[PDB]
Amino acid sequence: EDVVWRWSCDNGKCVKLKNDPRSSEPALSLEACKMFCNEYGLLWPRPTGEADLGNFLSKINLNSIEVKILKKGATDDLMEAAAKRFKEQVSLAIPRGSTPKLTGKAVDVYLVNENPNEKAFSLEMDESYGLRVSPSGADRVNATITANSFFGMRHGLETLSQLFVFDDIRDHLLMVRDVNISDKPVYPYRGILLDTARNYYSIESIKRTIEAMAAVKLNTNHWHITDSQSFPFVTTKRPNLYKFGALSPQKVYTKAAIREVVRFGLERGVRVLPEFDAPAHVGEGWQDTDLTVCFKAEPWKSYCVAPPCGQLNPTKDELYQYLEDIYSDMAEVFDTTDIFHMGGDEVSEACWNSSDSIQNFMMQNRWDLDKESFLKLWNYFQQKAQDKAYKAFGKKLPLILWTSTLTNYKHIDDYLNKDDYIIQVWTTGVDPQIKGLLEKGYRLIMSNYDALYFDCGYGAWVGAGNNWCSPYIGWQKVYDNSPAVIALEHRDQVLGGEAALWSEQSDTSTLDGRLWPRAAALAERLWAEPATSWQDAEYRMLHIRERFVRMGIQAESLQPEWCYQNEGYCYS
Ligand SMILES: CC(=O)N[C@@H]1[C@@H](O)[C@H](O[C@@H]2O[C@H](CO)[C@@H](O[C@@H]3O[C@H](CO)[C@@H](O[C@@H]4O[C@H](CO)[C@@H](O)[C@H](O)[C@H]4[N+](C)(C)C)[C@H](O)[C@H]3NC(C)=O)[C@H](O)[C@H]2NC(C)=O)[C@@H](CO)O[C@H]1O
Repeated sequence: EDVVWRWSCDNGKCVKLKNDPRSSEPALSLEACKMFCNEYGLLWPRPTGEADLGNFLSKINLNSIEVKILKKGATDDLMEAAAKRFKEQVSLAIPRGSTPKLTGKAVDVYLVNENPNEKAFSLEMDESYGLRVSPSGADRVNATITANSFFGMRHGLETLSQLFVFDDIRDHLLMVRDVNISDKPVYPYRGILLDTARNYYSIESIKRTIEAMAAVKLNTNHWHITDSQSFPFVTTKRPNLYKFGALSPQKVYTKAAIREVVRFGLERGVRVLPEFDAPAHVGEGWQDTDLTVCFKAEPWKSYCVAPPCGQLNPTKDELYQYLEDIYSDMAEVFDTTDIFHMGGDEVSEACWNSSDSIQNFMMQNRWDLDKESFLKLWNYFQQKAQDKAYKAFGKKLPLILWTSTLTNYKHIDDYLNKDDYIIQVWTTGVDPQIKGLLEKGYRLIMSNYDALYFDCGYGAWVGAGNNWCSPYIGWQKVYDNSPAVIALEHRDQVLGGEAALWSEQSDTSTLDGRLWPRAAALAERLWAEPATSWQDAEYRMLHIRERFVRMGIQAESLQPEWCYQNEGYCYS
């Protein structure tokens, strides 16, 4: 049949009413009402600058959308790719199975890239843009996007595509008539950590993830590509690592596959940031190299915090030749990244202390078998690993490490320095380590586990009950979690945040639901740092969820669709 209802805006809420035949008032479709009833309409994330949507919509012909690139340059193929993708994205306003009438105005999109040669990812990159929409002559629409760089330009394309609504009452494709928007992200680093080691993720699912990221302007895919459970990274120089380390020969990331993902990311403003986690979290792949200790050590509880146990042996020099080669193979294929993540998850002192080679080596350096000495061994490892990373990437570049006993702000400056090392924070936001680190000059990526661990909440994967960081974290908690509140006056030292999906209990099948649409909550927090809380973003969050589903993403359902159709009636 055809849609029976209509919606009217009353005190910021779209309320459902019978579409009565005896009325001289034009009925509004659901999302047409939402576009002007909501403070920010259907936009996600909301702009940080001018956000003026005017009062009207204009009927648009889907086949009359043309894109013109005004300043040609070295980003030509990227801009042409993003332009070609524009039509497909506008089509996302239209629900599947619904066909818009081909009538209405023509749409001219004018892309102005002020520095058309700039293709590099950096923390200082300019992601700002400006968007104006306006009637041009009679039969057409002028959409002008102006940005300092390609990245701002394609963010602008994303926002513009969000200014289309499908009227399912009339079968009309509509677009906001008069728009003035200026926008720039609050934080340079907006990411998702994907663990592809604890379980395998098809590369299509990784690309699909990147798509969903670009839709909400997340700019960083942190690819945690190895751990103790597997080595899917294809290293041409050390091929036995992946041959013995992969879950199967099918479950692997080839050079061609990684290049595809990296390029796919670049086109969508997503930096693909590789991690090689060391000296802990190593395991499969290293068999018979004699370069590890404690692999599969039983009882595991006595050695590491989760099975299988395994750690690199810093005392073997051949190790750094392995490391150099791995980093080199990574540097070749992940060639858009300006940053390298070197892990540094808690090293087990028990693990290192159960080896003869290691104790002998520490005897000779006069170091003892106490704590500070194993901290010295770790530092020795990190200094050498770091040198090899610098060589592999052909330059010094920023390195990321997790908070750990090594990164304790009290002694951190013995080991690292704040110019070369960025610290990813997985503690709580109320943890004293954060203020210590900030006071000592260090930069942070907030992945605090009480608000940002997307794996929390499910059944236990060892024993019974629930998993370690339960309860499950709803989008509300991830929205209200503010790095500005956490870092206070030192907030410029916060580079941004990252949603972490650890994969002990997640893979190809579960990934859409794990990330979406909670990552969108993080996306807006990082993009706009709103002083407003989640309830103010609720309605738009429900819409963005629907947009994800339309994109083919299997996003988690937040609320009954009834709530979405009847704003204000679901509350607590
Ligand atoms: C086994 C047992 O009976 N333990 C009880 C507990 O009541 C309690 O100790 C708990 O033991 C668990 C297993 O040793 C600990 O779980 C582990 O926690 C770490 C984080 O500290 C997890 O690793 C991190 O998190 C992600 C996954 O979210 C993981 O993928 C990353 O590699 C890692 N890093 C982010 C740090 C890089 C780890 O996966 C998890 N392991 C599990 C669940 O097997 C748990 O932390 C610990 N709980 C507490 C509250 O300390 C202990 C309390 O006295 O008593 C033990 O008898």
